[PDB]
Amino acid sequence: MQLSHRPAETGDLETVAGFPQDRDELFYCYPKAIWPFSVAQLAAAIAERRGSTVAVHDGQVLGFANFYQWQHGDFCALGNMMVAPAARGLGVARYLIGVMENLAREQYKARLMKISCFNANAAGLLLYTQLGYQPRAIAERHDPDGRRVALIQMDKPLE
Ligand SMILES: CC(=O)OCC1=C(C(=O)O)N2C(=O)[C@@H](N)[C@H]2SC1
Repeated sequence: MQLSHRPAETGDLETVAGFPQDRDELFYCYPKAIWPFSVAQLAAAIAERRGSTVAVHDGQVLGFANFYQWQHGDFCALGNMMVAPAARGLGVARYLIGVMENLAREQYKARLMKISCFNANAAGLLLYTQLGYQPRAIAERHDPDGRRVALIQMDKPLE
């Protein structure tokens, strides 16, 4: 796994928009989106967010993330964490999160990174835990079927 990163480009949209494999996955990484995902929805997120970044290995875009909140000197909140299905479990998210932590520190002088994870996303909860994030609160949300879900709000200090 020889990973690199760069800002997301328009030519990456179709690939990245293909990452969420079902309604549940889309909900976990972009709860405001509507299934099916599309390049227009991805581009709209990019435009209203900051720091949209891809991870690349062996000439393939395998991961994407951005910030949905950014507060200089304070914190950033990581969003839209998406990984290519073939590349899941291989360290892409772990890699990209480290890149995004550096970017929060360097660009925003953030002291903290926030990550919110829906309860059903065990893989996410476990990975963020491995990376040092701690749970702080649980908020009530609703899924696309109007069912109640628990949004676990986590954070991690950045020096
Ligand atoms: C790390 C990730 O993929 O988080 C996905 C997410 C987003 C996201 O759209 O990026 N959020 C918001 O927007 C907030 N409601 C939180 S709810 C969780």
